[PDB]
Amino acid sequence: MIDFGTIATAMVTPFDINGNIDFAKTTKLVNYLIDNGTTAIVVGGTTGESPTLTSEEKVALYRHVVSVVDKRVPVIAGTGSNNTHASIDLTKKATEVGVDAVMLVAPYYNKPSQEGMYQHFKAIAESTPLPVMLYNVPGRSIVQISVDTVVRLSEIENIVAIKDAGGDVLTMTEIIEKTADDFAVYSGDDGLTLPAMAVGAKGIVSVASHVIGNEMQEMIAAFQAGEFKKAQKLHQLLVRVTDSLFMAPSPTPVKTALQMVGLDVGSVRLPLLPLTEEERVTLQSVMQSIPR
Amino acid sequence: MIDFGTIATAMVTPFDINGNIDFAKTTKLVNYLIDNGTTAIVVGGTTGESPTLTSEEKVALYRHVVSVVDKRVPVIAGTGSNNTHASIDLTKKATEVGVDAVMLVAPYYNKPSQEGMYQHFKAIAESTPLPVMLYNVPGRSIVQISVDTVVRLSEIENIVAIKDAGGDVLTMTEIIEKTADDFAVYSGDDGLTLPAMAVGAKGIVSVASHVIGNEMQEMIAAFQAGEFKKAQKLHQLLVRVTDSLFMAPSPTPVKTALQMVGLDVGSVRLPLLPLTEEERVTLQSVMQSIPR
Amino acid sequence: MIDFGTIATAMVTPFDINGNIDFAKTTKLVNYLIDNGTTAIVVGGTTGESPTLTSEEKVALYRHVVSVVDKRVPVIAGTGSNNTHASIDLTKKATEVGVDAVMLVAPYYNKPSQEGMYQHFKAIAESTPLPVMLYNVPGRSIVQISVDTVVRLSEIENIVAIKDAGGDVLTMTEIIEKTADDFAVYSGDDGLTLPAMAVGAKGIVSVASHVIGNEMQEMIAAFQAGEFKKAQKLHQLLVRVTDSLFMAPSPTPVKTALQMVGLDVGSVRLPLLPLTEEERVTLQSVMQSIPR
Amino acid sequence: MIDFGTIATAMVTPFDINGNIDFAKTTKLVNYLIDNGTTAIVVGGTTGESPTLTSEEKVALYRHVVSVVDKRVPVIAGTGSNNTHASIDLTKKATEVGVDAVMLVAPYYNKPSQEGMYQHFKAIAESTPLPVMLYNVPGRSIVQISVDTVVRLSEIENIVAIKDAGGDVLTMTEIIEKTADDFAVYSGDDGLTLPAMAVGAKGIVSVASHVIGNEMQEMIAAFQAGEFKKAQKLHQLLVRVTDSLFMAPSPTPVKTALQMVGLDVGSVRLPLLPLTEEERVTLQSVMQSIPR
Ligand SMILES: [K+]
Ligand SMILES: [K+]
Ligand SMILES: [K+]
Ligand SMILES: [K+]
Ligand SMILES: [K+]
Ligand SMILES: [K+]
Ligand SMILES: [K+]
Ligand SMILES: [K+]
Ligand SMILES: [K+]
Ligand SMILES: [K+]
Repeated sequence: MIDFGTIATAMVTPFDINGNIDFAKTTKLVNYLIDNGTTAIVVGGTTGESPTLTSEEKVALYRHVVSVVDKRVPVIAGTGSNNTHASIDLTKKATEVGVDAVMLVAPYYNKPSQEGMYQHFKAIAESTPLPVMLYNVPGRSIVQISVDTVVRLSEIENIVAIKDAGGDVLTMTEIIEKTADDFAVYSGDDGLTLPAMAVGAKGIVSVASHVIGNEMQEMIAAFQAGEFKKAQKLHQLLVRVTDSLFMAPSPTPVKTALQMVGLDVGSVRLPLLPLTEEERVTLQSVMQSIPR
Repeated sequence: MIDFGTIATAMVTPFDINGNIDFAKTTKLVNYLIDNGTTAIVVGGTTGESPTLTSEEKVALYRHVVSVVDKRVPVIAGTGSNNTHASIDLTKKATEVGVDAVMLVAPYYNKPSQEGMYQHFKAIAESTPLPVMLYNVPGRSIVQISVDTVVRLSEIENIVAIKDAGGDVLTMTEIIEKTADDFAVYSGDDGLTLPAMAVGAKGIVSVASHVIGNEMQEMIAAFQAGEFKKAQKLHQLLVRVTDSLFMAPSPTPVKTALQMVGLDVGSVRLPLLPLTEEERVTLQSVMQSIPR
Repeated sequence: MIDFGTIATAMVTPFDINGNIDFAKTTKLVNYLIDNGTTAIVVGGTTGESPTLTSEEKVALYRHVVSVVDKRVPVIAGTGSNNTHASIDLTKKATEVGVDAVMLVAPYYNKPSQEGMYQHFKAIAESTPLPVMLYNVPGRSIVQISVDTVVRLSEIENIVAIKDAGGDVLTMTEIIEKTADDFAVYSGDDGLTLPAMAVGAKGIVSVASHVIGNEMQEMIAAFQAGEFKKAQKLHQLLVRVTDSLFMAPSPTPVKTALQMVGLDVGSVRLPLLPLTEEERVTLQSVMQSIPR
Repeated sequence: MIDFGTIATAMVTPFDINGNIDFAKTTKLVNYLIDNGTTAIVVGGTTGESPTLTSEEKVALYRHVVSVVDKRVPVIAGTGSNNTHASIDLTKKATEVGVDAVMLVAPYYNKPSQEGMYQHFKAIAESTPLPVMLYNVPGRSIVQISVDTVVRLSEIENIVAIKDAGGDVLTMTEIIEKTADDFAVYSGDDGLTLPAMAVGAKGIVSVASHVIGNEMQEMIAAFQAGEFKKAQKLHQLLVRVTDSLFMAPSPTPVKTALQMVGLDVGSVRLPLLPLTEEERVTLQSVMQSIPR
């Protein structure tokens, strides 16, 4: 059974001066993340600007990240879209470049039913030998993957985990309860890392871990240790930093924050825009205020 | 200035037994719609299963529809996606096969800002000489195109209309109020056709027109002639029929309904599924209620 | 059958400098409304600050308004609360003072079921021979009176109308459709007056009628005569003025706007507060922009 | 500083066969709760059917509960309504019969502003020497007490705690962080007890404690000890049991569940109704699944 650990990072996709994938910067980022508390990498997900990457770009990115990582942590590719046939095709291509797992989001835009999603996820999982992590995100796809649908899917051999960004730890609770011990529930919301783990989440699929991954591992350890005050103080930092990263559409703030701390990863592709000057000043003040 | 008329139909994409585009069934559907009150055709939009069509399929479909239509009504291509660069590419390709206008939806999944959407739509609109219709649909894209953003976009020469599927006639009111006379607001919700036209909407971008186009035409003629009683009775039918078409994910019910009235357009692509027998019989009862 | 006409006004309760009911100012307000397009008066409703009036003050207000109105327009008393027994008591008292009907709100705070609300409204309607208007207001009570529940209640002889502030003209449509001709549906949102009447609503229960009652009747007459450009212009005005009246908690804005047009009706009781200076400037600009 | 402990209970109000307060059943219930993990009693709150109790009933109920409790745990009276003047009156009356604190809910129905609520709570608190617990319940009152408003109120000497039923452990996090050590945040939802405590909440104001108080006590002891496996096991039970208690309008399910385990506390007052036989069977099957 594959182990993504406590912090899977939803990695940004660095771009060069012309807006193309910057593989040199990607190498720097991957090595930084692994040395700063990242236990698995999600490549080409939402935070990696999957919507504006071509299929060819996605596969080149998956391949480069796999190569650099060199089996140090699991690499999860965001191959799932709202098109089942296309999702199968991309999943096959990611498998061919040696990723360890795939992330499959609830189809966005077309608003599928519970059974539609079941057949969607079932069809993609059957097409690959790789482990599958589901991704519930009604904040982006509108639909929810119901507890019962998640449970049914968990009975499929290679569907091993879920990123639950539904913002609701009570639905998380029920998923945790009604699925087997070898099915893992991750938070998809940085701010909920602590309370999600309190109810049985294995960890977090993170955006904030780009800049405070060490602090996050420290919080998780402290909680697991029973050091509630220590964990709570770091939780307060995590909430504050997370919030500053979502005042403009992600991933634009986290890319700018990385640049502020000496890891330039370029800008973003339309329809996303760079930060305004006012937005930048606000973010920098937050970044400067992180205890060092 | 292009005139889309009172009923633009969000056309389904007919498929054969194996899910491929059925060009012969498409020919029959196009002729049927034009003979049943459709004044413009939207090709390859949400109702046309845009998420599961490839770019090459879309273009092949636009080309075919252009041929069959033979300039009888305007042909609007659903070229907008959540990727600006890709949207410019597909818009160019549609222009080259002789479509008359393009539909650009608010980017789904990546949750752009108002300014992001402004630059997105501006970039696409400047890439083509064709008229552009905006498409507001928060129920699928999460984001709303704000009234102010729409007003700004209306000042761009070839941005001439908006399909507002926000379900709110008061926001439509304000758009109608704050834009020039040569900028048209369409309802994107069949049920709201009558009340939207009461506050100044030009017409409807319709799904229900696949099965009650003539009744809708009659209702609009009644309202425009001040015959409010006559319109209200047809309005009650339209609301009833429309609701029955969205009890399962669209466009599956309207495709099933078309088969019931002798126009087979096949089924749907995953992640969408055929109606269950329970769903079919529920739909059939409402279809049967249409006065003949 | 009782006829509330096209504009029932949710009348504010004038208070003197000590926060007590001002009887002279109430008389002035009543005569003003009757001379400015009001066809029925709702006394002691939400807009009349029912929550902060004592039981004794409510009945005194009912008494005074009945005596001043002198059968010129119907007087509707807001006797319903979230307590059925109390609602019966207050309804009987209002009946004895000689009001013409009672308004019964969906119970707030305690979140009753559909069947609970059915029994609530049935028990109150039972206690009086007077006509009863239901008041659906999920924006204050959270719960909705379902279409099916309204239809059942409409079958009770003296339940003759509903004020629907659900903000949904399509649920209104269904109520209009499924109830008898002698059961009236009123909009409970000033902005929706035009679109609601377009789908068969009899009129509006209004707040904006305190300040633009003539313009509202002008709009309704223009619509009914098929003068759509005129109606749409007045509609745009109604929407804009209405919105300005709800930027701070009602009824505080409309009380201030009355004073701006020379009807001082005093201030409000806690937990409501006077408008801030910023708020007063904002409202004043909207009020002085009304074309008269 | 008053200490409400980890499990305050929102006590139901027992009624006799005529729907009047049953004082003997109240005595039985109070003693039961105290022997089953309850550390503070909230009297005459929402769960105690405050909307349908007269002021005279409330005061008699407070007085009796004060008598039976005999200083073993704090008695908190639900004196706050949506009328500030009335809330001061009832607060005085509760103070006079010897309660230990009062609970003040966000005004429902009239939708006050943040500053309105600030002045409301400030004025009531000023009127009594007793400690005050605020009650945030947007699910019943619509409005929220913002974090900022809660922080400002926490600076008032006798405002010492908040029951937060907003359902959001991240707003709780911020309140906890920004208020002094002597200001306590309680979850207002049973299911959130564990995740709320994980971020620094003192405890829960509970409904489920009527039936599984001992289980919740063991859950909290396990959690505070850092035995998360057992805490998570009991958390799962708490969530399950709690959900079943809100499938019909509370408090009707918890009263019925109490009757099912031999503590008959009677029925409910209109607009609330007894459970149907179907609702009763559904509740019974969940209650019967509680381990004994
Ligand atoms: K599995
Ligand atoms: K599990
Ligand atoms: K234009
Ligand atoms: K216009
Ligand atoms: K205009
Ligand atoms: K009736
Ligand atoms: K009717
Ligand atoms: K009817
Ligand atoms: K304090
Ligand atoms: K604190």
